[PDB]
Amino acid sequence: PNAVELTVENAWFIAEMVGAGTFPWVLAITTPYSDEAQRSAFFARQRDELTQLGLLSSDGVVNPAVAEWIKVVCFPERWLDLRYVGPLLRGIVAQSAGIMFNTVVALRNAQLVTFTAMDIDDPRALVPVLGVGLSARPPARFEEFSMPMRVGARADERLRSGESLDEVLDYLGIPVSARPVVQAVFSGPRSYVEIVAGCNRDGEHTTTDVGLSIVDTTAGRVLVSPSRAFDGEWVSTFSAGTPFATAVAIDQLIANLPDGQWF
Ligand SMILES: [Pt+2]
Ligand SMILES: [Pt+2]
Ligand SMILES: [Pt+2]
Ligand SMILES: [Pt+2]
Ligand SMILES: [Pt+2]
Ligand SMILES: [Pt+2]
Ligand SMILES: [Pt+2]
Repeated sequence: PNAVELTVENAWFIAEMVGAGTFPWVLAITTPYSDEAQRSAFFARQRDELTQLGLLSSDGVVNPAVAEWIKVVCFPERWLDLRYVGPLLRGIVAQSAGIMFNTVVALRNAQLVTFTAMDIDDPRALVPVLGVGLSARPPARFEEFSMPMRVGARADERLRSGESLDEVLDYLGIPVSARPVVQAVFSGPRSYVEIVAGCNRDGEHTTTDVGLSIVDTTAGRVLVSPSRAFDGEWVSTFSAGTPFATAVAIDQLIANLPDGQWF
């Protein structure tokens, strides 16, 4: 009742019916067909499918709850873009303070898309949400450390030259006690999410340059938190993916925005 699963084509149709051109880019939900010819068949098929789903009334009215959820996602005031990688999983956490539950989560997995209305009041409530595309690993245990992008680039060069990961972890000086975790961060199997925060305050559509990554490895969950140093270069802190640390990192990420104070 607070959630609906749809086809991506179903979703596109309702977006069109509510007046929204398109969905947030992160979802990659583009026009289903090609011609003026495909458009007409698509529309016939979708009117029919939404009706058989009770989401479109005989009188042509979009279910008011699903309509609102799709509008929140399409016309968001504040959002987190979620890009999941692992062996197309894309999400967005959207809030549209005006119209709306105060959050709508959209999760697109291949040809389907779920929309879930939630009440989120603190960043800790987001940990199970962001975790949907990960693999439910417990937190990794290791001493937090940082790596610069230039240092990472030199490591990559060495690795490309055929140096062992072991030799490259020595070059970086990773303590032996931390290597099970660090060698897992840089090996499969793994799953991760790249998160960017956005807002539409001025009607101007700012996103964080920073993007936070959460990575589930064989040695547990790790949080990677980049920051841009004064000379521009990215520097990342790698830390244990506890729910607490994750919550703080999500707060921190959002803090970069003008909006500033989502909670
Ligand atoms: Pt037909
Ligand atoms: Pt079709
Ligand atoms: Pt409502
Ligand atoms: Pt892979
Ligand atoms: Pt990096
Ligand atoms: Pt070289
Ligand atoms: Pt760089």
